[PDB]
Amino acid sequence: MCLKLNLLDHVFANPFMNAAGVLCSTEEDLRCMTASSSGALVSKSCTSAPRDGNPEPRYMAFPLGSINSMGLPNLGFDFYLKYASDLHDYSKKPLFLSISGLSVEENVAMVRRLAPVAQEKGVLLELNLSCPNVPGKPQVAYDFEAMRTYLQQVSLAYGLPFGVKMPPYFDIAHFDTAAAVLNEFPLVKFVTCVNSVGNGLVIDAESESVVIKPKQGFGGLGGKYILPTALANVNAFYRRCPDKLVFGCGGVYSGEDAFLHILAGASMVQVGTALQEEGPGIFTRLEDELLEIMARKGYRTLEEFRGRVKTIE
Amino acid sequence: MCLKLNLLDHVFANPFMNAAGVLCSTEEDLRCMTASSSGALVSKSCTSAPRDGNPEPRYMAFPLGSINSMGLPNLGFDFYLKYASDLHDYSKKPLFLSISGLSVEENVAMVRRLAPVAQEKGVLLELNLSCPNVPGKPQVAYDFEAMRTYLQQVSLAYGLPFGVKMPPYFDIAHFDTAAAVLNEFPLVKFVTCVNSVGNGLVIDAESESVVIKPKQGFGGLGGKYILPTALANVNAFYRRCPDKLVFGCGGVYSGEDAFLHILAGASMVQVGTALQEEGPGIFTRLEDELLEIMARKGYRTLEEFRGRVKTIE
Ligand SMILES: Cc1cc2nc3c(=O)[nH]c(=O)nc-3n(C[C@H](O)[C@H](O)[C@H](O)COP(=O)(O)O)c2cc1C
Ligand SMILES: Cc1cc2nc3c(=O)[nH]c(=O)nc-3n(C[C@H](O)[C@H](O)[C@H](O)COP(=O)(O)O)c2cc1C
Ligand SMILES: COc1ccc(CCc2c(C(=O)O)[nH]c(=O)[nH]c2=O)cc1
Ligand SMILES: COc1ccc(CCc2c(C(=O)O)[nH]c(=O)[nH]c2=O)cc1
Repeated sequence: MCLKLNLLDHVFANPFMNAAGVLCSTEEDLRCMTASSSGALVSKSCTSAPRDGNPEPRYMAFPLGSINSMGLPNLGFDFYLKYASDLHDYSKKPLFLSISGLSVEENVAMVRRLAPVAQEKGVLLELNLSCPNVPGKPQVAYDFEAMRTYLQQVSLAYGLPFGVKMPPYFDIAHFDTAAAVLNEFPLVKFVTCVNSVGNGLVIDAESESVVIKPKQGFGGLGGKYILPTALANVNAFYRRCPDKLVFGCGGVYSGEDAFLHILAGASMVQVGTALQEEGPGIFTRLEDELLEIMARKGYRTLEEFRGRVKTIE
Repeated sequence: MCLKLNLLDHVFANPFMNAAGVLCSTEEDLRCMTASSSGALVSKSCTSAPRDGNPEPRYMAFPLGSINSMGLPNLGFDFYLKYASDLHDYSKKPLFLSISGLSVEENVAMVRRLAPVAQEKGVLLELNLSCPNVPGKPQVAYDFEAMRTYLQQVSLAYGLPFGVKMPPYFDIAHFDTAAAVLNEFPLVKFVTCVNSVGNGLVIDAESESVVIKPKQGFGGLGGKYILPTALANVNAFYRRCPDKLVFGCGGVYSGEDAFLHILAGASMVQVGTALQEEGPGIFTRLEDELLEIMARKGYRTLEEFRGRVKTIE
């Protein structure tokens, strides 16, 4: 029995990795993720310049999940590029680098300088589309024309296979449209579904107060709240993008949750809130739990059941 | 002491009611809701003609909530109109009738007939802006131009105060746009936030199968999964629509959950999944629980804390 995967011309011991933003902002964090049993890691979504991010408190967790309005705190592109170029031990596991420029021009500038390092070292790019553009407009992946522009410009500037991190959608017409935009771009080789469920609001009954400071308490939701939304999006893109990989993210706390992602279509499975809460030891637990489900079902490899969710009648 | 309130020129014993679609399809259901301790009831969204809805199983519930693709099964507008006109006992509690025509014309035809019954009996209209998916276009509330057309036509045809049932939004720009549309219409006197979170997917690990038969298992989510989503929409529209009431719906299982909805801005609080699971007994429990939280806090009225959620700095 085994959890090995071979994709994007890399080899992965198991499908598990951190979700961007969790345990991946500093060198310490990346060394930690590298030392863990995960099959890969992704760096914190970065901007050209370093950012402090939003005022604290800006992340909070609870039994059913988490809320965050971090504001993209990060060390800046040059730091992540350097980690990729000079510090990461690729003999341990593959590295993804996530970018989240605040304009199409900022993303283009970063990808242009990433490319030679991707070529030489094998770092894999995750472009975060679930991200601000012009304030008062919707996030980029909710504005199909902007999304198309970003992918056109990044495809031309980068010129190498990459993937994209997508917000969740809630309407079949959006699944259809979004997948059709993605399928215009042959360099988009993987699609990660999903980023947080946007602009939720957690309120504490005792204090009668919101629990995070930025945006009057509004922020993105992760964890147990979002599993069925995540599964829907993984399966929707799996069905609509037959020439691309889908990576699943959202609501993974157990090997069973990971199994469901994989049934839906996931290749890699990313862990955000649960990793933030439990720490990197979660990866040994998830591996063991997934293997136990596989042994009970008689599955020897992930490809035996990936995308094989049954429908009724 | 007691939870009675006055809204929309009617008196309510308490802020609780069923969510449209739950316990409200047949005369038996409407009589049961009427006999319960709820403050009001709403009928099943209807169409001009009866509908059988989608194949079964089309609803399933789990510890964290529910998934449904009911397909608008209903007895047809003539039935709900006759209930409103001849059968409902207005001395017991107010009645809302939910309409969900498949085109603007069908909604105009129903509301022209409802208007004199609204005038004579005081039945209240809830216009459901969600509908079965049609390839190539989004649900009406997710197409702002369509939404504006529907409200323009219904406002003209009906001519009396009414409300609208909204799906959730996830992006602040969308909140700004949707609220600007709604605020064009002075007869829209209440907004109900939210309908189910669209197109989630629940998978059963043992069977490796989706749990509902329609739409390859995709369906709207309710219950615990959607509480922070629901609160965010309630508060976003409460802030943006100061001349309207906001009715909260989503994730209410306890008087604490109802308390949070009211803190966010809810005037009435609707109960879907939890009502489907627990039955109409739930209303006495929610009343008791809400009054107990009020007493512990020193609140004597709902007005003392409605919309008064606190932000940080
Ligand atoms: C504190 C925090 C920071 C995040 N930062 C990023 C980020 O920089 N880039 C990104 O693509 N997603 C980011 N996300 C989203 C996660 O990658 C993930 O999509 C989301 O949390 C859902 O997965 P989960 O249910 O396992 O938490 C962040 C999430 C959290 C909780
Ligand atoms: C079985 C079922 C049928 C529903 N039918 C309708 C409907 O006819 N009209 C409507 O506006 N909402 C309908 N809904 C949505 C609910 O009114 C409510 O918005 C949603 O379930 C979220 O609330 P909850 O978390 O309390 O379940 C239905 C929900 C369920 C579970
Ligand atoms: C509302 O302010 C922001 C600013 C940047 C982003 C992109 C980074 C990001 C963040 C974040 O840094 O706040 N959190 C998430 O849950 N997902 C993300 O993709 C998301 C939201
Ligand atoms: C995308 O599929 C549908 C089908 C019917 C409707 C309208 C009725 C309705 C239903 C339903 O009858 O399936 N379920 C809900 O959760 N909310 C509703 O508003 C809304 C959406």
